[PDB]
Amino acid sequence: VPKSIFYNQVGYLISGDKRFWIQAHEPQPFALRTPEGQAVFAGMTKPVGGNWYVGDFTALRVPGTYTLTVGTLEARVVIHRRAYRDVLEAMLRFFDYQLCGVVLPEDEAGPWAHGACHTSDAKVFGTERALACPGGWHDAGDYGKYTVPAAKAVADLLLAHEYFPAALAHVRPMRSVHRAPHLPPALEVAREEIAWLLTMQDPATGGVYHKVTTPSFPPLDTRPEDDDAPLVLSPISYAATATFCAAMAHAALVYRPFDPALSSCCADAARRAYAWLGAHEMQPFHNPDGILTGEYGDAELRDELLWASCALLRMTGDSAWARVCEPLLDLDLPWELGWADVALYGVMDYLRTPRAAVSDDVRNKVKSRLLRELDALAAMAESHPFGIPMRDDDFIWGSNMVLLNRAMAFLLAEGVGVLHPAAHTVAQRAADYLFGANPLGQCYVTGFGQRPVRHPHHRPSVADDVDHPVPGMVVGGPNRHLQDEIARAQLAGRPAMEAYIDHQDSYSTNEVAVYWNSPAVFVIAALLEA
Ligand SMILES: OC[C@H]1CNC[C@@H](O)[C@@H]1O[C@@H]1O[C@H](CO)[C@@H](O[C@@H]2O[C@H](CO)[C@@H](O[C@@H]3O[C@H](CO)[C@@H](O)[C@H](O)[C@H]3O)[C@H](O)[C@H]2O)[C@H](O)[C@H]1O
Ligand SMILES: OC[C@H]1CNC[C@@H](O)[C@@H]1O[C@@H]1O[C@H](CO)[C@@H](O)[C@H](O)[C@H]1O
Ligand SMILES: [Ca+2]
Ligand SMILES: [Zn+2]
Repeated sequence: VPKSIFYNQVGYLISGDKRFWIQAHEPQPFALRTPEGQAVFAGMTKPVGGNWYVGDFTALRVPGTYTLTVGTLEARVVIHRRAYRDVLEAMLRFFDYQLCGVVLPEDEAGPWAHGACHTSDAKVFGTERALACPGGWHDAGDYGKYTVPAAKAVADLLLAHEYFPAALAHVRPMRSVHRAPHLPPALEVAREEIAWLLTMQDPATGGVYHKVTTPSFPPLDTRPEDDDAPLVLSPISYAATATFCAAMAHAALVYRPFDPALSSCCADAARRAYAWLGAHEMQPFHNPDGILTGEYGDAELRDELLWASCALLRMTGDSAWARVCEPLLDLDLPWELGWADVALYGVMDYLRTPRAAVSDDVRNKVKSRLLRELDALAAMAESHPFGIPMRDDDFIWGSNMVLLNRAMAFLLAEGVGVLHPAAHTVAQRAADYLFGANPLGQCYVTGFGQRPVRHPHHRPSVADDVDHPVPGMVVGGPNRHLQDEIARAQLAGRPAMEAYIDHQDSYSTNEVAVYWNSPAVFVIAALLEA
């Protein structure tokens, strides 16, 4: 914990909420000054609990770089029309930096450029059958490509395009690595993952392979193109087949006016996968023998079936699908945004389907539960000193994604008539927290803020002789369970929000992931929209 001002290190929007935090004993006056020193704003800090005081400077609407002074402390804050444009662009460019089997040239990727990796065909587990499944994204700090979390990352990017296309239109991905005519930014980027996902479906059965990885994780020092271990397609799984089905039905709808062929191919692939679900058992995935990579296991598969049924309900607009969706919507499943508990994606597809195709009674019950869920998140946010919908127990592996999915839920609800008054405050507080307004004064994104992430658990950043890591990567965040040797050694006894370390070996607090950047893209695009 530093003895300084805690603020949004990326910046503040002209029209947005503006807040800073300080550990204090009582109210203190504060001032905002031009870089010359002239005061433009003055106020008093106010208590918010657990040693924290806040200062609100929302009314300062003139853009510039300001010196914020409180007691003997000083901080440089930025107010701008589109303060989050650069970070949003970097967060979307992260997906292109994760591209597998693709040359990333220096003119696009700069020092983190590299040649095509993992170009070999993968062997289907326990057979001699080889299969080509190039492309898509390296999942995280490792080089595996896993179906289940890939579906969430795709769904998030598609949702961001559907909700905030104007905000996304102001950002540029690695345009020259993608096929012309160029699609809008979120669709341009997500098409790479959608194309790889299509190669993961078994043509014979419609089932989808759980993942393609090497048998084990290579050293942290491994460059993408030096990872030459043989690739293995882990068996087909119910969770991979269902999440694929839902992500494909969603892409079929979104790509309809942009890529008719992709849309038609996705729609067909979604139907063949749903046919596989009807004929197979809800069997949880477990790593086969000799496969030591990310399992992405899950004992609860009803939420994945809910998402697949609701996604096809919306894709087709066919009331016949509500027969399967509605009993699933009645279950006491958590309504979350993944990677393991995906029911809220299904709830959203159901609520976004024309009203005529569904039971009005079920629809109203669904909308009421969503409102009650948001009220509970709002109460958590009300009692938190940083105003984020989190409790100490929520600071688990990928706590930044836990937070961002919750900000996402408020924003998603606005498109389906559930207008919670706290939605925009939560979105702003989640961005503030991610960018430095937290007990560690840590900006949880590489290459941004005054205290960026400098040592992520990310193979290309470790391997290169740059580190200085790849920019725009959202790290997992504080995890109180101390799920790595570094976290256990350095973070024992520390509060839940301080359970983070910027060290390359801390995979449990300092790794990156495509499905951690994906809700960040959605949340940041929402704020930019205004
Ligand atoms: O780290 C990112 C990727 C890197 N690529 C490989 C891939 O396998 C890895 O994925 C991560 O792999 C991790 C290791 O299994 C998963 O970590 C688990 O993440 C879960 C939440 O998603 C944690 O579960 C929570 O833990 C608490 C008590 O143990 C409970 O209060 C919570 O109920 C529970 O959900 C588990 O402890 C935890 O081990 C992550 O979510 C998942 O993001
Ligand atoms: O840091 C490299 C490995 C160290 N010891 C065993 C492995 O589990 C480590 O690899 C990391 O494991 C985590 C899987 O649990 C994973 O989330 C990271 O992607 C791996 O690099
Ligand atoms: Ca599940
Ligand atoms: Zn690769």
